[PDB]
Amino acid sequence: KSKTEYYNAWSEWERNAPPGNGEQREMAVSRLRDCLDRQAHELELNNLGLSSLPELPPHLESLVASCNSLTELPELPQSLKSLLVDNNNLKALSDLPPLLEYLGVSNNQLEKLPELQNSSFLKIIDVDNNSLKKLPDLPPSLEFIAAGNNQLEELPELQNLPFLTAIYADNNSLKKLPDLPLSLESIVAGNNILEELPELQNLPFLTTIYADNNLLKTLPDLPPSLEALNVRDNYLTDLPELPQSLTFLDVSENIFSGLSELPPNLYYLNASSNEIRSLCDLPPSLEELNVSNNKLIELPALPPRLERLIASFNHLAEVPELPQNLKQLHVEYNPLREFPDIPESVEDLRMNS
Amino acid sequence: KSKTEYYNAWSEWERNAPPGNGEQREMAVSRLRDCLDRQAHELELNNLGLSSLPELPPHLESLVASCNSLTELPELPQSLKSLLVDNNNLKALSDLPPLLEYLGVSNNQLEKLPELQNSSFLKIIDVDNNSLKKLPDLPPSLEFIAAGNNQLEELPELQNLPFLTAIYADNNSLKKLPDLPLSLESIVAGNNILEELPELQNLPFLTTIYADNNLLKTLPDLPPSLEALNVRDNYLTDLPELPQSLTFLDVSENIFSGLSELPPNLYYLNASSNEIRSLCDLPPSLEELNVSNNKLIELPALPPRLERLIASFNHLAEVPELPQNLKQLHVEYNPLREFPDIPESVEDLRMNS
Amino acid sequence: KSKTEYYNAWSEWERNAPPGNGEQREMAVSRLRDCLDRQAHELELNNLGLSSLPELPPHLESLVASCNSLTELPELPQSLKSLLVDNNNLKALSDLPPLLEYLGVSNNQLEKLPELQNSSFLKIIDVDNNSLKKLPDLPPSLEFIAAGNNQLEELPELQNLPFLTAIYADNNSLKKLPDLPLSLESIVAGNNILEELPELQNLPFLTTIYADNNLLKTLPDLPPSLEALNVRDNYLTDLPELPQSLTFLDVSENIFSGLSELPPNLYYLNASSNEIRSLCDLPPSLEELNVSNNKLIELPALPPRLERLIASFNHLAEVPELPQNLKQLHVEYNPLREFPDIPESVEDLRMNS
Amino acid sequence: KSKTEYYNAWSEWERNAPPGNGEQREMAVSRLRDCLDRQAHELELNNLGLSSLPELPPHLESLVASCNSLTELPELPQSLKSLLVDNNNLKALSDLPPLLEYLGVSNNQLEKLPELQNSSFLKIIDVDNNSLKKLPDLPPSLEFIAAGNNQLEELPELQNLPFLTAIYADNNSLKKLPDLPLSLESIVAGNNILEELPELQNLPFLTTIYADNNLLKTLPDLPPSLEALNVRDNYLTDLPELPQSLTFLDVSENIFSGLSELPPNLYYLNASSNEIRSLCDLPPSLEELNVSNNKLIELPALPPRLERLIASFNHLAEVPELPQNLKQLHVEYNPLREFPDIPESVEDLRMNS
Ligand SMILES: [Ca+2]
Ligand SMILES: [Ca+2]
Ligand SMILES: [Ca+2]
Ligand SMILES: [Ca+2]
Ligand SMILES: [Ca+2]
Ligand SMILES: [Ca+2]
Ligand SMILES: [Ca+2]
Ligand SMILES: [Ca+2]
Ligand SMILES: [Hg+2]
Ligand SMILES: [Hg+2]
Ligand SMILES: [Hg+2]
Ligand SMILES: [Hg+2]
Ligand SMILES: [Hg+2]
Ligand SMILES: [Hg+2]
Ligand SMILES: [Hg+2]
Ligand SMILES: [Hg+2]
Ligand SMILES: [Hg+2]
Ligand SMILES: [Hg+2]
Ligand SMILES: [Hg+2]
Ligand SMILES: [Hg+2]
Ligand SMILES: [Hg+2]
Ligand SMILES: [Hg+2]
Ligand SMILES: [Hg+2]
Ligand SMILES: [Hg+2]
Ligand SMILES: [Hg+2]
Ligand SMILES: [Hg+2]
Ligand SMILES: [Hg+2]
Ligand SMILES: [Hg+2]
Ligand SMILES: [Hg+2]
Ligand SMILES: [Hg+2]
Ligand SMILES: [Hg+2]
Ligand SMILES: [Hg+2]
Ligand SMILES: [Hg+2]
Ligand SMILES: [Hg+2]
Ligand SMILES: [Hg+2]
Ligand SMILES: [Hg+2]
Repeated sequence: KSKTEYYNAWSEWERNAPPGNGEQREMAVSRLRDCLDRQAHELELNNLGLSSLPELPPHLESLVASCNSLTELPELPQSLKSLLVDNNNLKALSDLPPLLEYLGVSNNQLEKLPELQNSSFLKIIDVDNNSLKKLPDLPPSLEFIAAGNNQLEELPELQNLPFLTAIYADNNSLKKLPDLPLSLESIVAGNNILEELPELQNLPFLTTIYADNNLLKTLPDLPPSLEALNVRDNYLTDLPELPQSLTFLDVSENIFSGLSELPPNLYYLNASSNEIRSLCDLPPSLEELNVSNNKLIELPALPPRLERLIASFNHLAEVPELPQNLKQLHVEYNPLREFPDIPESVEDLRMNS
Repeated sequence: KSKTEYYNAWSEWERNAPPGNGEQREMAVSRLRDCLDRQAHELELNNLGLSSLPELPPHLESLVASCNSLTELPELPQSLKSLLVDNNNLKALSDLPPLLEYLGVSNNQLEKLPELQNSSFLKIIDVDNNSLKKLPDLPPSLEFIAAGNNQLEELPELQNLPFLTAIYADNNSLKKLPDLPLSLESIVAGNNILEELPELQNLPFLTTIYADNNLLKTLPDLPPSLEALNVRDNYLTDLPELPQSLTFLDVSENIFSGLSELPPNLYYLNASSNEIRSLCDLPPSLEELNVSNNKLIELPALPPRLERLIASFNHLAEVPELPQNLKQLHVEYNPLREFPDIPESVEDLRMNS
Repeated sequence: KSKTEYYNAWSEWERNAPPGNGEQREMAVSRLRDCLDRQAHELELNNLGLSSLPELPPHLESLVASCNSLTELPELPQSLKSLLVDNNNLKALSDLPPLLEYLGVSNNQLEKLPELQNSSFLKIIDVDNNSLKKLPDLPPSLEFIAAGNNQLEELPELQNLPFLTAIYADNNSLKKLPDLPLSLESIVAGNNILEELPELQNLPFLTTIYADNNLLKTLPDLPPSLEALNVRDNYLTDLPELPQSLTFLDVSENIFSGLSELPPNLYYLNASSNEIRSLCDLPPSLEELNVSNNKLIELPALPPRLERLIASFNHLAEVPELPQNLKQLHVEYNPLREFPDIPESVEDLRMNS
Repeated sequence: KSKTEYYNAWSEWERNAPPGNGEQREMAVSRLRDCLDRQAHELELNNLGLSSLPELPPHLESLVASCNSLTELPELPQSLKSLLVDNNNLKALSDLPPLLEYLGVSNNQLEKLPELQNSSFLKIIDVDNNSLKKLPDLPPSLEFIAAGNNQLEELPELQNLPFLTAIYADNNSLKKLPDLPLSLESIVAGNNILEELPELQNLPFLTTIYADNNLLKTLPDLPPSLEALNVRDNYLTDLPELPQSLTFLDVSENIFSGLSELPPNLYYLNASSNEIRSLCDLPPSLEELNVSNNKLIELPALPPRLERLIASFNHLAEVPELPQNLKQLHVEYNPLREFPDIPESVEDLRMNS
């Protein structure tokens, strides 16, 4: 196919624009042209309303066509390494270029994908916000996958994936998680119907876990190097032993009546909306404490590093001495005897009765 | 004292106004005058900024002087039957006229009151929003008392009060409630530190109970004619047998995993922010259902009378058939397969993902 | 008709209940019975889901049947003086008992009413939240009418009504208001399409005006004894001379670049969301000042009576000295140099940057 | 200095930790060690509470020490090219390494900086959220500067800066802007006290302008290739001719009574909280329309590409036909005759009366 055949095919499609429709085909024909004419690497046709695309420049490596109205894709160069067509109306994808490394098709209406484990170089897959009832088996080169907000009832098996690092499977219908891979670094699976978590204690690189909004009564022993744990809105009464590496913990909307000693490097603690009665001493590394909406009548001595204190909706008659770097103080709706002495660092303040 | 002595005393006080201060003493001197001159029943000096009052017209029956800046009151006619001085800066009250029937002194800085049980005609007492550490014994003529938002650690004994009908003691520090009077109709005691409620089952007129935001793990058997129960934000797993008269129930922010059959006249049910998994059938009299922020994946068949459905933040894939008079539909943030068919009655709608 | 015929007619209707439907006809048959049996004045059938009513007890004076599902009403006793059927599905009303004094039919689907000016004792009419495209002429005995939230394009003529005291005609499509009656005390007509107000200066009892959310560029001279004026969200640049009786003024969401001297008894001033640059001195009676979201860089000296200061979203580098009774301070999002010294009265505080 | 001298100096400082204080000096001594031991490029000591730093490894190029508590910095290697010490308590900076390219010191308490125009390789300067009353002259290599939220009354002269691309000077006290450089691509200066903008029409690369929340009555002729304009909350009645390249326009909170034809590629239009009466036809490329809180009674025909329609708080009796890809519909509080027919694309809906 010659330059002139491309150019001409592109002027045909541009005149094919649904007349009123708002499609910026001229703008699109200019980008194809310069792209063919500059023999660029990547073609950017984002947000031009296209309800379709013409034949693409051969040898392109990356197609950026998101935020259009595609229901179908044209044939793609076999040189293609990156496909970014999020925010379209695709209802299915066909098999893909064989060198694809990056698949982005989130915010589409996908109901099924091709056989992903045949694409030997897919590193990153994003099919967030589609209508997938199930996931195909995944290729072993996969490094990252986001499949949140679909309608998944099960996930593929994951433990054999040699390079999987992160999974987003939140907002689905999983009742169970598969055994996880040793390389996994993070798992985000909030809002599923997990009645339990798989075994975690043997995962030496798992650093982040989100399992908020599920059905947990209990947690397994944690990965020894866990750093951030979010299990907000579950039915937990107790926690397993917490790794000394933990630095972010969200236990809000559970059913704790107290918390025993937290690990000593914790920076952020969100334990709001529990039934907590008492706090004993806090880690001195703690910078943010949110215990809003609990049943406290006294707070423990405040960590010297604290910069954020959210203790709204409790029964406190008084705030303990505040740290010289407090930046945010929110202690609205407590039966407060007196105004604590506000440090000069405080730049955001709320107080009430 | 003559008209002229009154008039003159009132012009002295009016010239005594702190100069800039914004006090509307002229306005006040006109009301005293016409009041003396019309020999009115009641004197209205509300919201004129007075930092004080002069001698009052003799024989008045009611003084309305709220929303001023009084720290002290003048001597009051012994004819006085009603004293409304809410929203002032009083830090104590002296003994009162002996015919007082109505005492209103809420939104002041009271730290102690006189010996109330000596005032034989006090029917209604309001000392909400003061700084009372304790309540005096109450007169047996008391019909109503509101002492919410003080710093009460205990309440007077109440069971001997022959006409007590309603108590507001919410937002205090009660760890315990006294045995309640047989005549009591309503008790409002949210936000105290109740570890338990007194015996209720023998109270044949108790119709309303608010004990939200306390420390209850369990409830006593209820008054057989209970109509409204609010126990939001406690630690309840189960309820006692619910009276068939119950028509308003708030169990939000407790720890229910389900609810068995509700009484058949219930009109309003707020069970949001629990851990509910399933609902079996609902009372057909139900007009409002709030089960927001639970763990539902299916709703039960909807009552024909329902006009308000708040089912935001759950896992529903679909809304069941809606009743022909639904007026409000809020089902935002559910993994909703499809839009339910909205009845023409619906005037307030929210839907999302 | 005998007791037994009533009783029996009522048991027929009760068995006629749509089977599942949730209708509390038994409850309704008990109230009719005791009502007939006690020969009560008023019959209360509120909120029982009735989709209809049987024949009513003769000689009743008041019917309370609101919050049901009526599309039609039964014949009413000619003794009827009060009809409260708000919150039903009526799509029309027939002519009414001739002694009716109180008509309440708000929250229904009325598209037309009978000839109201023939009912010689109608004092109060409420047909708020219906679908009335026009109002019938009104009877001269009318004292109050609320016809807000209908679809009125015009109002009846009002100036001849000898006792009209208050009108709610807000949320309609009026492009114009009729000349108003001398007795009128209040007019609420927010959210219409008023391009102008009628002449007001000759109304000696008008005390309250709501005309927020219309199309005013200008206001007529005001009633000399005006006390509350709300003209929020119009296109005003200037105000007419303001009566010294004015005590509530809402000029928020207009286009003022400043305000000259306010009357000296003003208690509340809401001038938020204007383009105000400067405030000169304030009335010393002022208790609430809301000037949020303006273009201020300095506030004027604060009135001694002020209890509420809302000055959020401005450019202030500092708050002036606060009055010893300030109760509420909201001065969030101002480029604040320093924290003002908070008086011990302040019970609600917000500060930020 | 030898490895051992470093190591030892670092153990001295670590033992110097204020005892309780929460400072993670051990963690810091490990990073210095491995950094010296790996002879890394960059040293990362973020968020360890340090109230100080020991001597740094020589030849480092980048220091990341933000989110500590420094009031002072140690001497820095002259090899230093990047200094990231945001979120500390520095009250002044000394002269910097001479090869510095990146200066990050936002969220500190700076009151004055050294003589910036002597640092010949500073490309990026961020001193957002400090207390600078004035800016020093800038070096000609500057590419980006953010000095928002300080207390600047004037800016340095900018027009001579050969490579300046972007300026953030929002939230200051500027009454005037300097003439701008030909290379400038974006200017963010919301919330200052601009009474006017400099000449813009000769700026061929200016693409973005934020001047929301100032005092503009009028705008200069715009840069011919302008793409995004935000002038929310000013006093504009009219706009200059708008470039056909404009694609983002925010005129919310101004005083427009209408808008004539918008440029044909506009994607987003926020004209909420004006006084708009009518809209004539819209650009067919428009994807977001926000005209909330205006005075509309009819909308114009809706663009085929629209995905977001925010038309809350108007007087509409009906919504026109909705586009097949509408994703968001918010038309709450309009006197809506009927529910429009919702397209299957709509995933976020609000409707009300
Ligand atoms: Ca709780
Ligand atoms: Ca609570
Ligand atoms: Ca829960
Ligand atoms: Ca939840
Ligand atoms: Ca403004
Ligand atoms: Ca503003
Ligand atoms: Ca407006
Ligand atoms: Ca408005
Ligand atoms: Hg190309
Ligand atoms: Hg898009
Ligand atoms: Hg995009
Ligand atoms: Hg307490
Ligand atoms: Hg409390
Ligand atoms: Hg301290
Ligand atoms: Hg907060
Ligand atoms: Hg009197
Ligand atoms: Hg007041
Ligand atoms: Hg009051
Ligand atoms: Hg589900
Ligand atoms: Hg979900
Ligand atoms: Hg039905
Ligand atoms: Hg809601
Ligand atoms: Hg009766
Ligand atoms: Hg109702
Ligand atoms: Hg009602
Ligand atoms: Hg300023
Ligand atoms: Hg500002
Ligand atoms: Hg003062
Ligand atoms: Hg506020
Ligand atoms: Hg190093
Ligand atoms: Hg920090
Ligand atoms: Hg940071
Ligand atoms: Hg309208
Ligand atoms: Hg309206
Ligand atoms: Hg269409
Ligand atoms: Hg909205």
